[PDB]
Amino acid sequence: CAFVNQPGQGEALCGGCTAIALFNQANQAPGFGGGFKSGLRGGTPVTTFVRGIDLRSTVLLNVLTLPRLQKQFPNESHTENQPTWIKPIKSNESIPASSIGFVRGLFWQPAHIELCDPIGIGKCS
RNA sequence: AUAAACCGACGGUAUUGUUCAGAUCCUGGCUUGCCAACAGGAGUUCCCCGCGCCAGCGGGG
Ligand SMILES: [Zn+2]
Repeated sequence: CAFVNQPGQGEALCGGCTAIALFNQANQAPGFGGGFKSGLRGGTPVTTFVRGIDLRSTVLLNVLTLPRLQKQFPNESHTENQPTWIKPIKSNESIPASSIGFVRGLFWQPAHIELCDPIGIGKCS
């Protein structure tokens, strides 16, 4: 990578593309190895999205309707439905799959990271 | 001056040892190459040297 790639692409990043970077790292990226875990699907899951003429239409096409949403995710439950940052994960915890809310699952991040304090105005790398 | 630029897939290695292709076998029998025929007209025989020259005679190669 150091040999073949352009440097300074991670020098400075906008809030948007850092949110995107974070979500991507949480979902489709395989890092960081070591004492770091990926989830919930696993390492390098493949995403399949229906596409439309427009972004709006695309996002809406990939949304689950309320009855089917309820069907795929049986709310039964003892299910906590708060995100990783709202209600944190407990270390070494044994979490049953069915106990995860459809909210907690979609925005699940096991990375356990904080964004350092921002800086001023400039071009995003 | 291009997903470009700068840019080895690299180093190490017997395919080795043993082994008759052997024994039997006539290519045999029959066939004219025959018919015709002056070699004679011609003195050119290429190079030098000596002596002759209506002639030619010699000496070398
Ligand atoms: Zn940016």
